[PDB]
Amino acid sequence: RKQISVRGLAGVENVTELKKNFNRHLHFTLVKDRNVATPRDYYFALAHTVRDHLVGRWIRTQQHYYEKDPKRIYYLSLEFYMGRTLQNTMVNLALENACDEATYQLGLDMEELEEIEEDAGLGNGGLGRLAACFLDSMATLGLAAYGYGIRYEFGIFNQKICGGWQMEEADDWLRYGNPWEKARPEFTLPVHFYGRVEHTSQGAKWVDTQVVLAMPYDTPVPGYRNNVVNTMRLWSAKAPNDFNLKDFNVGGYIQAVLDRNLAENISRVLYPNDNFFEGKELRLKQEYFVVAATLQDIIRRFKSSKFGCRDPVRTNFDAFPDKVAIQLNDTHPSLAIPELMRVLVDLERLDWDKAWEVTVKTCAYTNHTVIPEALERWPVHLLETLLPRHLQIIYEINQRFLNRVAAAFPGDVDRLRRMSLVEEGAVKRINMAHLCIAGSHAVNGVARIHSEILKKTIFKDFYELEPHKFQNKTNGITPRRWLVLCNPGLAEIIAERIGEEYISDLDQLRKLLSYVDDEAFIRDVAKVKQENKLKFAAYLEREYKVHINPNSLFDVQVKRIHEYKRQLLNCLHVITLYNRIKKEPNKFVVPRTVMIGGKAAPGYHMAKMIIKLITAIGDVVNHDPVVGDRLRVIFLENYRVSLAEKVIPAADLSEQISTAGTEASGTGNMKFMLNGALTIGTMDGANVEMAEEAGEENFFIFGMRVEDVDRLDQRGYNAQEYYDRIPELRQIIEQLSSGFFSPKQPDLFKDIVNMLMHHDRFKVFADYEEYVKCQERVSALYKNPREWTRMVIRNIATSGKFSSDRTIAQYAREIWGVEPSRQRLPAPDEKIP
Amino acid sequence: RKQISVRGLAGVENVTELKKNFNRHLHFTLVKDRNVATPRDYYFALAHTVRDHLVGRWIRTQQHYYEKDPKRIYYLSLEFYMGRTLQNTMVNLALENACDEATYQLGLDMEELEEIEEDAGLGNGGLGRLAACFLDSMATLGLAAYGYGIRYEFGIFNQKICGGWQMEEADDWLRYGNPWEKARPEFTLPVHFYGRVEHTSQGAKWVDTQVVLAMPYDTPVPGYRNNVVNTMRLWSAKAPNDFNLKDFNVGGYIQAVLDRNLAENISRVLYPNDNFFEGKELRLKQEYFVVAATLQDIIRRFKSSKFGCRDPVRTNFDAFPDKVAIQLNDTHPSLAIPELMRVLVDLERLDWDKAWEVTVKTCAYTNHTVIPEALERWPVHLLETLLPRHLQIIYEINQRFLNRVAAAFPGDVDRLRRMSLVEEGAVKRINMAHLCIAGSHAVNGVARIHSEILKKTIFKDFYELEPHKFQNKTNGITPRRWLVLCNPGLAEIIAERIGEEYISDLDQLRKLLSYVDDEAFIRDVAKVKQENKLKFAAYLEREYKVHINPNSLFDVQVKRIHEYKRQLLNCLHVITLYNRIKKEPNKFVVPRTVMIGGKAAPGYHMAKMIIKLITAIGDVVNHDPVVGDRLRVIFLENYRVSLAEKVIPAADLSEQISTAGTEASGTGNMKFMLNGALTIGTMDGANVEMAEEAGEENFFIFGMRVEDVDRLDQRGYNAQEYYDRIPELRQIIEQLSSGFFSPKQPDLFKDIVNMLMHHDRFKVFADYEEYVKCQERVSALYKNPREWTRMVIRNIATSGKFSSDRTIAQYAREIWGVEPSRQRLPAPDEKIP
Ligand SMILES: O=P(O)(O)O[C@H]1O[C@H](CO)[C@@H](O)[C@H](O)[C@H]1F
Ligand SMILES: O=P(O)(O)O[C@H]1O[C@H](CO)[C@@H](O)[C@H](O)[C@H]1F
Ligand SMILES: O=P(O)(O)O[C@H]1O[C@H](CO)[C@@H](O)[C@H](O)[C@H]1F
Ligand SMILES: O=P(O)(O)O[C@H]1O[C@H](CO)[C@@H](O)[C@H](O)[C@H]1F
Ligand SMILES: *Cc1c(COP(=O)(O)O)cnc(C)c1O
Ligand SMILES: *Cc1c(COP(=O)(O)O)cnc(C)c1O
Repeated sequence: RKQISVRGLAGVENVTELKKNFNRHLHFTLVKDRNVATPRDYYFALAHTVRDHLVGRWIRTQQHYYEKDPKRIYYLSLEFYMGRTLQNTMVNLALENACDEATYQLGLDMEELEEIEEDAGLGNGGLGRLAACFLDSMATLGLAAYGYGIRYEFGIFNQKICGGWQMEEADDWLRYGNPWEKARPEFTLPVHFYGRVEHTSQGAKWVDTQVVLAMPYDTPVPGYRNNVVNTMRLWSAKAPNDFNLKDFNVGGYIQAVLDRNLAENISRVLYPNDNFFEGKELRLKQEYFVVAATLQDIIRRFKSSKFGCRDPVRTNFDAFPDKVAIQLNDTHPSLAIPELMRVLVDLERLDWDKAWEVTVKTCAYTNHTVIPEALERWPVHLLETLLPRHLQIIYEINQRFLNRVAAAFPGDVDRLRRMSLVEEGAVKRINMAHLCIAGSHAVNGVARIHSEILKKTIFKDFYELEPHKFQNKTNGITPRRWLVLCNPGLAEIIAERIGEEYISDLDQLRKLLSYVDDEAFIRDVAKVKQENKLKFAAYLEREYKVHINPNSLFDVQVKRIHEYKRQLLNCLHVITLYNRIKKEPNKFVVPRTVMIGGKAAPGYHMAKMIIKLITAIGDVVNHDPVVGDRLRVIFLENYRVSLAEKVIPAADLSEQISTAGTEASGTGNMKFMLNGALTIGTMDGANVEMAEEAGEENFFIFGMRVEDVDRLDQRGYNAQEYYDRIPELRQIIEQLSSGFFSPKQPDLFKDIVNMLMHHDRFKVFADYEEYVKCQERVSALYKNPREWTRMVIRNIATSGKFSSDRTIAQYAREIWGVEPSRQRLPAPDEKIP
Repeated sequence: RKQISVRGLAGVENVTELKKNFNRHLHFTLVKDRNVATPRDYYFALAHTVRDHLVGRWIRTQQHYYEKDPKRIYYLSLEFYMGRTLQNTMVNLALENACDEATYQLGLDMEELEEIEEDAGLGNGGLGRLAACFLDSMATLGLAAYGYGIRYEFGIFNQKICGGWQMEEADDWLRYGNPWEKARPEFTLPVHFYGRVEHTSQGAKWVDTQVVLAMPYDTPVPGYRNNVVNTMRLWSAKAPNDFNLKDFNVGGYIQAVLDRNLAENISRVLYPNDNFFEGKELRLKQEYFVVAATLQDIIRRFKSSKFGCRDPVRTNFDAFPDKVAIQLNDTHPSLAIPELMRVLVDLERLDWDKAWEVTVKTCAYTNHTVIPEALERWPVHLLETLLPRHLQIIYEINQRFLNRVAAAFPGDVDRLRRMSLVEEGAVKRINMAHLCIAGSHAVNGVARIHSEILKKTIFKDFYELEPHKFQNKTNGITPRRWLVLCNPGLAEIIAERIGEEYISDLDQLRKLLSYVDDEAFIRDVAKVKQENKLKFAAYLEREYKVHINPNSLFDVQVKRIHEYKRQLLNCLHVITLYNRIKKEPNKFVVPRTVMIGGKAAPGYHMAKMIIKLITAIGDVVNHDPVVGDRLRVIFLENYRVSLAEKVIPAADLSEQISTAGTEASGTGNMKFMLNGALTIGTMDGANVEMAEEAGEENFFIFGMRVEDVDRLDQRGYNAQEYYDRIPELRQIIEQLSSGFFSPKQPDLFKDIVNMLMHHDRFKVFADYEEYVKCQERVSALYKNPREWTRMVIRNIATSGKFSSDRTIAQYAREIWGVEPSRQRLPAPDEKIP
């Protein structure tokens, strides 16, 4: 509708400078002219003009670290969920408004162009977005840090609903090019697979391996206004030229060339699984490929440091942990550990015992879940085929580890079979989480209950052996994408009262408590939320047609579709609402638009069945005339980072409904608290610290706490007891069973009825009473608007703890051994030396 | 050593302008700085700075044709052998010297950087290089012409000799990027495969096809100093997103994504075959893919022309031949013909008879060979699986064609089975050359004997039916790469006497005859050749170590290794030389370095065996002490366009030794005549017109003429008769048979002895006597240096006929119906309208 905001300055020389460079790239880069360029060409000409302001800083940030030679952080992760990069690069560079002006002054709309950029979807959900929020905070806090991963050609599938069913399609995100990466084929590295170990004379050598080459592509990562631009280096697999061709004595020339994309398949696609584990060979190859190439880049930069000069010299790998820290994001890069040992013992010739002290002191592991099927336990026959030397290192690590255990707990022979990194069973497997705790100096959970559960349940044997290792670092979100850029309106009215230093010191939001009774602030906070609701209701109407009423409670659950996340308990509530107004049509109920969005992993039949229940409820509710506009259900197609930047500011109610003790943290819950939505949720993961921060009175907690879940499981969850005692619940089960929601095919949901009734791992019926109760308490508050906005002002003013600048300042300090900083690096300026 | 030349002007503002843009791209494009850039970064910064001068001209040449709307030429070819693009773009743009200066003034050497560029090897030999010389001449003659083909990821294999054997390896030419193409993914098109024909109500429809998408990449093609920059558009195969993913009911998500490079395999690799024919499905798919996508681009530009406005209107495809001409380079794009019919009949709804008159008037075919196994005769079961509608069009074309034949030659029933486009036999096949003659309005050979042979032998039935169709257009070479850029020294001393207008009017070289007796010109011509010999002898010593004597006759044969090209007859001569000085060690013989280079198709066992004989002769000769430096044999590794630009200026003797009547033209023979080498050759292909142009006295013709070859075949070639009568020949056969040239393994060459003796298709022994005779006559002339240079001045001064500007001005005028031009298009300048 309008804006000016403090998206920086649009200064005279700079709007002019930009327009010129925009017209340059349209001509020289795009080789398009004004009468034939489309909005996409206009998008790339701006994308190149904005990366031009970034390269000078990138060049000097990288030479600056070469000169001062910090300890460098390597965040290894198999997922990095970046989303779009234009607006965020403008935010961090102070260019939002000058490019806005310049674009207006050239006849275009920035927002049109910004919507043309495709999302880099290299992540599934939470862990991958966490990696992306960390890179932002590591650059903003001036750390010499590098994100490393795989440059996947096809990120997470684009979801389409066809006839209410998920239909998945390839995310060919590079179809049109990527203006942000810089291929660096001169730095390609080999990564070896298969092979043998020959033991001769002095050590093992891994021989007759097949070679795949790792080609890197660097994406710049600019901090918020401090002239630090760090590097995300993503590897692409490339077939060699000789082996992937010469080995001869007939087998087709053309075939040998066509078979190269077989080795180049290691980076073809992101594995699409939220909280599960696929024991597939392609996957372990992707995991070894990023570990292998990354560790060669690490050692390379260490060998220069300044030791490649002196410092001491006589290759004292002794200082390797005082120059490198590698952060294992989950067990996906756990081969960082036998691979660092392999180079150090086999190739570099240190003794096992020096090389183990160097490995544990440089590695650290972040654990992201408790659910047992997410755990990676790779079968031994896979590792001995593919990586025979690393299996051999893992059996000697295992050996020496359990000799410490038995020395520490003598006679405790079941502990020994429980701590082992080798799981006997039909299929003997390697427990990768165990590897990680054994060869890392610090282990951490992503929220205070999650970290307490690890010590108390899942890794108690390991805590008793090395208590000092276990740590907690509650997750965070970046105030730059998740507030300044998806919600410029809410950021200006905060910046009007308290200024802008909160964008890199989010704890300042607390100074907003003073305005909880300021009627100018209550109306502005309330005007921003209604604005966002109108802009999203229009988006809905435009891009997807649907039309919803902007004057309802916008009830939204957006996250991957998993049973533990409980989209089914939300469904049970909307069917209740439906039925309470079918019995009393003429009772006023507060009207709500309830929006559920998220992706189902492709062969997870329950998740795909839950998307078909949600679109089935919307087919009834959205077409009943007695309901009118009072209730609508909307399934939010193709949830991804850029859609989250649209919906979360338009949210009034955030659904954070997991069975207590299953969500390790969640970070979507945080994004929704900085953007003026209220939380209804169980005491799970970080919802606990969030309510502790806003006060439980300012939060709508319901349900079973974890204690209660353990009592229910000692007792035995019988779901028939909830059916027998709750008539509103009896009735829903029977409407699902008789085809009410699937007329033409009545039995269609009996998979879901049989499950809820007989195999509910996540106790949906047990939290049902307390949850429709709690849901009556939020509707009661919504219809007294000024007391809703005051509860909202108490949530927003208490979001500070949940910034990734705090989480990363705590990894920096208590795990990596670096001090953060905000002192801006010298101004971008010229000087070619 | 030195140069200045007239490689254009290095003017004050321009050397400055260039240095600046070089430093810009190193920083902003390369994101490298001065202390860390390698010669490759320096190469790309210049490559981008030179394409910046090209885009303004390209943009305005393409909008200029949209405004005047010429008849446009489409040169469809499956091969385009471009070589490197930097120096040639500098030549044609007048930038050679300013960039030379600027680079010197920035501390680098241009020649170092220019050697870093990888050759675009999208061709096998002659036909592919012809396409590349034509594009240059079509732009220089200001024609609105477009080269169309496949953007192959892997061009022709890089050859390596290991132990004297060819070893082939992938040409991953895009490893480092290509600064010259511009991807245009917004213009992707579908190309359909497989399917069915349903006949309903009004016509056939091709239904249930699989879809592959064609992504184009445009390379600019600048004419020699006329501000026309035309377009080579090369298609890349891309899998669709929905079909290459959705078709469901289980078959793996990850698999569906990995299987996309199966459809993207259509442009993965160039088929590596010189003069043979592979009936492989991948190949017909590449042939349909370029026809399909090209014809959609053709029709698109025709539908705008100005008819998409009016001109008349009521879609009078009537004017389609007065606006389009498509040139079939060989039968590889022959499906241009049932595909143009298919769109016009099926999709566009014209009657068969209007659509056939429009097809023949727009298509024309260039025939490139006579050897029967080069002929494409695709088996019917392939075409009915893959392209069922086009087979159906080819059977109705066939039908109506033979009804004309039978009407014209009534009762002549064997003519009917000979002209048929459908070859009955065990495997019924379609004769694609026949398709081409039936649906083209003009057919041509590539040299006056080759064109006479078509009328007289291979297509006599077709000439008697439509005599008016057959034409000749002798091949040419471009004076810009093949003289101005590989031989700047020879071009300045010509330009010193006669000026520079000869570079686009090569017939002016005749004014050099006046200097055949000018002792200043004889010494300069002779100094340039000795310079080139020293620069190549150093190259040899550097890049490949070898060391040859620059004071010998440099005897060179460079071309693909085929039996008809007769590398074996040259080998028989060098073994003779060897043996004549083994019998008389102390006779002075004129010393020669004989260099044979060329690639063997991978499973052509004779060609691979001929490369092993040549490296085997060099192992003896090059290590005999009695020979001294008097004779050396050098196998020239990885012959390709950029190596041809090195060797051909260093050549004294050109070997053009094919059995008369087998080489259709040859164009290497021409390149060698403009660069001061003398030809020893048979009366074959264009060697006939070349000797007719220089006078037979100035040429060293030997051997059997085609008449004589027919008499020998009527009689019966018995090779034992030549063995019995020629002792020097008896002796070589026995040295090959007894392991003289393969000691450790004696029988190693008996494949080649058995062949020469019993299965010689190309009569090597019959031309042996006359050829060692003729070879004694060139050594006699070499040792009287001033009379060699005068014969050389008479060859160089008579090269004019062999320019592709003359060949293309004759296609323009007598086949396409366009007038050439040299009037430079307006100066590059700015103006964004
Ligand atoms: O991989 P390293 O060497 O750390 O970093 C690489 O990329 C940076 C960023 O442009 C260059 O400054 C550096 O010289 C290059 F080698
Ligand atoms: O990546 P997904 O599985 O969505 O998310 C996982 O990791 C994130 C980030 O630590 C946690 O918040 C979440 O509790 C867990 F389930
Ligand atoms: O394929 P056509 O349209 O002929 O040509 C295409 O590329 C040229 C060269 O930049 C543009 O001027 C033109 O507008 C575009 F559409
Ligand atoms: O492409 P290759 O097979 O080398 O060459 C073929 O076509 C060229 C170009 O017309 C002819 O000169 C040659 O005689 C023929 F054999
Ligand atoms: C933040 C984010 C997530 C995480 O959501 P949770 O509710 O914590 O599971 C998932 N997907 C996207 C697109 C995100 O923005
Ligand atoms: C000119 C050229 C050819 C053609 O040589 P011929 O002797 O005509 O067969 C083949 N390869 C390259 C690299 C060329 O330059």
